[PDB]
Amino acid sequence: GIVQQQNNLLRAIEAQQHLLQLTVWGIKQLQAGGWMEWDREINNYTSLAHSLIEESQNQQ
Amino acid sequence: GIVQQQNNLLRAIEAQQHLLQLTVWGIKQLQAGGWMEWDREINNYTSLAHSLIEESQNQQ
Amino acid sequence: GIVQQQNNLLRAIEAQQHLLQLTVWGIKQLQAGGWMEWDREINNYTSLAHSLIEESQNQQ
Repeated sequence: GIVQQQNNLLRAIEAQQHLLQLTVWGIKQLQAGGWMEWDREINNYTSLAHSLIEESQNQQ
Repeated sequence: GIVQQQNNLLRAIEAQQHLLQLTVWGIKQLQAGGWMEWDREINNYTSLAHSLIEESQNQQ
Repeated sequence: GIVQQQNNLLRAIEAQQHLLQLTVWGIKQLQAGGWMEWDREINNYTSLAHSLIEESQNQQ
């Protein structure tokens, strides 16, 4: 029921986290100074998302 | 239980929304005409996602 | 209740999947050899996410 649904949703979020990591990687490749804040934010939100994912995986 | 799980999932989606905003911003920086439709779609889906997030936050 | 919440979460994920597709498209436009693995991973995780979304839509 709802449990199977939540597992489905978490897996979708996990797959999208991989896509996000890939697009971030691609953008870094294209920018080749000035991107320091961008890097900082990307790192922080990526770590935040990761922690939430791991917490959900353990919870489920 | 499932309630705590849904809160976890929403937070993960919120963190990923920030990452999406950042990658969009990065791409716009790199493209410097022809991106009018891309801009339109990005704006529409970003607003759509935002509205869904806000609705979920209020609901939870 | 939780059911309406899960529907909200799925829709948010669906909107974010569109944004991901758009940023991927934008990056491909900017890279114009060497991106073969990137392309492979993007395709695989995009298909994975799609399958999870479709499964959730049918389930909900």
